[PDB]
Parts: sequence; structure tokens; C-alpha cells
Amino acid sequence: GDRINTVRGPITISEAGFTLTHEHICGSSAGFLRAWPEFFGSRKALAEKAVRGLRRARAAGVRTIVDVSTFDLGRDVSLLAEVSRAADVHIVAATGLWLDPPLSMRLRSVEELTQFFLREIQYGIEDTGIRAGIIKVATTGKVTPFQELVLRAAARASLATGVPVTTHTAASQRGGEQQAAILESEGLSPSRVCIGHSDAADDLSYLTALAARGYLIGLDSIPHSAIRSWQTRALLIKALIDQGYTKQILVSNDWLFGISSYVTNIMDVMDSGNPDGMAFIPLRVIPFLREKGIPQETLAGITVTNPARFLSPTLR
Amino acid sequence: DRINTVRGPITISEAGFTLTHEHICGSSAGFLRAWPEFFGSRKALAEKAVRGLRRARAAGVRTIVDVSTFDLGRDVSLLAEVSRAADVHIVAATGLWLDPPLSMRLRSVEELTQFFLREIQYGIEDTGIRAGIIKVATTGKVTPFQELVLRAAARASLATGVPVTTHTAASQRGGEQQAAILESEGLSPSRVCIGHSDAADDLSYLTALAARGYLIGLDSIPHSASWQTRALLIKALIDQGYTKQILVSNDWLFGISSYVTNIMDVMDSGNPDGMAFIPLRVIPFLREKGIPQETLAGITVTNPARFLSPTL
Ligand SMILES: C[As](C)(=O)[O-]
Ligand SMILES: C[As](C)(=O)[O-]
Ligand SMILES: [Zn+2]
Ligand SMILES: [Zn+2]
Ligand SMILES: [Zn+2]
Ligand SMILES: [Zn+2]
Repeated sequence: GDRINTVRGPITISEAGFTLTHEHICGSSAGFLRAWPEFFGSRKALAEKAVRGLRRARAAGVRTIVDVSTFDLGRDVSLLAEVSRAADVHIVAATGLWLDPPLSMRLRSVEELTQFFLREIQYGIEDTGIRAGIIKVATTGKVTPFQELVLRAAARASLATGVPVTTHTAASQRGGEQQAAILESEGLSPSRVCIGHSDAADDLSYLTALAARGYLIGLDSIPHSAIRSWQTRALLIKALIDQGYTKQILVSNDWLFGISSYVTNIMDVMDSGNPDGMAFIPLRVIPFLREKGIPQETLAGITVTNPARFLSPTLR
Repeated sequence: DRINTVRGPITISEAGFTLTHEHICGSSAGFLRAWPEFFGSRKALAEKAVRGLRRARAAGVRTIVDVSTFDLGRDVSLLAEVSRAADVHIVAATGLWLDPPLSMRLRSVEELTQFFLREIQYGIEDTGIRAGIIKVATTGKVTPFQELVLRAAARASLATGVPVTTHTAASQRGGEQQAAILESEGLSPSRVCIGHSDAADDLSYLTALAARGYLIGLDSIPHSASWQTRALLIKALIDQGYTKQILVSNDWLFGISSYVTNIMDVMDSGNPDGMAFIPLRVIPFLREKGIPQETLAGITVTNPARFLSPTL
């Protein structure tokens, strides 16, 4: 407690400011940006596009992003440090595993995965020293055996360091419920867990029941509807406020500036559907919520206070 | 006239005794740099590799071909460090093995062709260290994505002259499906090694491929360590007239993360010779069976040189 690790070193919690808690510089695969940078035009072209997009978001009020790219999403932390410095936006890096682990991860025990997540939080990522400030885990269906090991290793690393856990779900399958059961079996407090992609939920009662248990609800992919409207997703934010669960809400774009882990040219399709990029939350969602009558203090709580509480390393 | 190595180009006569299917590390993309303590440390793995390569050099090896691809975790800076310190030539590979990430799996044949060309003609990552071989792995009857990898490999080989080497299940005669695809792209069989052929129960499968001009990779002899029975496949192909089609190797590794933990210790206990197994055990065994030294030198020196020299 008192400081959050970022790609340019520790910051105090008051420095984080407006924080987008689920974003990516680049959605890729381990080793890929280094082995084939011209897939993105060039490494310099991707960095320049990410710096302009982050400066765009900064001019709309954002001061920090949490890049929830794991090892297997190709998360290159040296790129994050470079674009963080050039944009003057803090970036929190992640450990954990997403949905494309290679064999060298897939064959590991829970104890081995715990030591890997442990290494990225406590020592540093690769040979850069940059330490992770969050653990990202993805699951599908009812949670596969390997995904259950990842959740348990994540809980273990969280309990030893205080850094929170954030998840990838299918809300339409109520996937947070299985995640929550596994993480609680490990002794992890719900207040150290964000159940992500909860904006895609059709069932408000699924979200209300997780919030009432203390989970953070990641309404984190609002503009993916702009490519069910985005205003319908944003109304889940108002619904949880009106139910008294403002403190449980985290809002983000889930944007990216380059994508190789999908069909070629998807980034162009996405950018034409959401030209605001990571500024979509502050330029479109926040004004929409204001016009629906949500007061300033509540919107500042969601965008500043809740991420600060969530990211502050806590064992209390 | 020259072959790319991790220390730059060398002339064909420099390659000498060549093991054409080996690995410094069997891992996954990004993994050695993200989690080097899995191997004790990066330094410990490099030290183990240098000890093993120096042992192979003392036994007569002068070059190895490291057929680790991107998705086997190939770390061509590690290869360069241990090539220099062992003073053993290492040829690096492009291509794809059996664990491509989404960023590779979702690519077209044209995109994959550009990636393999990038690693042969420009360099691997930002090291400028060019690949001298293309490695391709397939499973059953060849999946749709594996077929794209073979076609891109054939295209890259036709544009550069560098050869193609494969991973099969010899028990499934996988080289027949591989060869049909490669030939549909116009690739000469003389620029293809069908690997893991030592595991075959069917000599007919190997002789038919050799009769078409394929190189036969009898590359995993010490993994069976009977290894004697696998080595007699070398004699069988010699006796049928196919000496010039034979390539032999150990398929050894100095670290392994792409498998259950501690497999490396099991392997090192069964084969303490490591990469020196071929020169110290297989070559003398074949000589005792009456194969002339000149034939063994052709298999370990001339065939490798003919295969690696870029052609067309
Ligand atoms: C990289 As994603 C679509 O799971 O946020
Ligand atoms: C890395 As292998 C066992 O296919 O030679
Ligand atoms: Zn996700
Ligand atoms: Zn995401
Ligand atoms: Zn193989
Ligand atoms: Zn191999």
C-alpha cells in the first residue's frame, strides 16, 4: 500500500488520477512484435500511433491506463515504457495468462505458474525490472482444468503481493460465477477481483449479485458495441449506480492500437467504428451519463476513487 | 557458395561434420526471456549448451542445424552466444512447428511466405542473423493451417534456395502427405528432408521417399535409448543404394520447457553423450557392421553440405 507499480516505476496512489482499468497497447502473441514488426507497418509506426492515441485520451482527462496484456497477448513492456514516457500517461503492466498460452505455459503446475506470476510482480518482467501491478486471467465456458490452475496461481500471487486480479469472462454465460467460486476457495477477498467484460451481460441480476458480494464489475468494452448499442451497455453503469453499487464499478474501452491475434485488418474496421479510441469513455460515455442525471461526484468516484482503491496493493 | 550461420556466412567446405536436426532449447516464443529461471538461469542454460557442444566438437562435430522455429522459442541471440563459445557453427531456422500462437495461426499463405522470407533474407528479429533452413511440422493427414505452412515454406525455398526440413510421425507415414503438398508448389524433393524418419516401422516408406530424391532424416536415434535397431535403418538405406539420401542427427536439446517438468533430466540420464551420441556411438556401430568410413563421411559431411547449400 501507498504506491502502484507502473512501467516507469512506482507512483503514489494520488498520482494515478482518472484511470482506464482495462486497455491494451497491442493485442498480439508472445515474441511476435519482436519477430515481425512490419506486420504493424513498423515498431516505430505502432509506437507513434499509440502515443497519439494516449495523448488524445490524456487531453480528455485520462492520467493512467492499465494495460491488461499478458505474456501470451504479446505484452512487450519496453514498448509500454516508451509510449508511456512520450505520452505522459502512466501505464500499469499485467502478469497472468489470457486464452493463448503456449505449451511451455500449458504444461506447468499451479506451483510453477504461481512462481511465474510472482516473478513478474516482485522482481520484474523479462530483464527490464518493470514490475506488474495487476494479474490478468481469462476463462471460457465453465472453466477448463488449465484455466482453474491459472485462477488459483493468480489468487496465490495476489495474496502474497497485494496486487489485484482482473478477469476475462463470457458474461452471457455468467462466467464470473465460476471464477468467483474458485478465487474464494483460495481465500481471496472479492474486493481484490474485477470480473471483466461484464458490459456484454444481458442479465443485470448476475452483475448485481456479484457486486453485492464485493466484486468489482468491469464494464470495460463499451465501444465494442459501436463496431446492442453502446448506450445500452452504458446504461448498465447507471443501473448499478441506481442500485447503490457505484463503488463496485470500473469502466474502460478495452481498446488497442495494434492487433495481430485476429484476422488481418481488423484494427482498421475497429478504428473506423470507434474513431475516438481510448477517448471513447471520457468523450462519449461520461457525457451520456451526465445527461442521464449522474452527478460529478459519482463519475469522479467511478473513474478516480474506485481504480485507486482497486490497484492499491492491499492485504486488508 | 555459402550457408548462413548465427556467426554469419560460411563456405560449404567449412561446415564439416554436420548434425542436421538439433536444438539448443525446446521452448515457446518469448518464454526464455520471460522466465529464464525455469532453466535455472539463462547463464546456466548457456553454460550447459557450451559444455555439450564442446563435447560434440571434441568427437568431431563442426556444425549443427538448430531447427527450433519461432514457436519452439528459438532465441537466436542465445544460439550466437553458444556457437561462439563452443566454436561450433549453428544454422538457424525459420518456419513453424506444432505450437503456433494466434498471431501465426490466423495468417494467410501469402503473409506466412513474407515472414519466412523476412527471416531468410533480412534477419531474425533485429539481430540480422539470417535463417539457413525452413522447418515445418505436421500432425495426422496435415491440417488446413499446416498445409498453408508447407506452401509458404515451398514458396520461400523457391525464392531463396534454402532447404525445407520436416517434423513427421513416421508411424503415420506423414512424409507422403507432406511431399505431395510440397511438390504441388513445384519444390524439388532434393530441397526437402523428411524428418523423424528413424521412428518408422516401414522401410518401404523410407525407400520410396529416398527413390524420389527426398532426404531422409534419421534424426532421433538416441531418443530410443533400441537405438541399434534404428541405426540399422541407416545400413538398410545404404544397402538399397540410397547413401546420398541419408541425414543423421540426435535431435538433442540442452533445455526443454515445451514438455512436462524434468523431462530433460530423464533424457540426459538415458543419453549422457547428448549430441556426441552420433559420432561416439552410431558411427562406430555402423563401421563394425562393415560400412566403409568413406560412406560415413559422405553421410555426415557431403550430404549435409549438398542439402544446406542454397540451390535455385
Ligand atoms: C484481448 As480481449 C478482446 O479479450 O480484451
Ligand atoms: C522439438 As521435437 C521433439 O519435434 O524434435
Ligand atoms: Zn478479454
Ligand atoms: Zn482486453
Ligand atoms: Zn519434431
Ligand atoms: Zn527437433
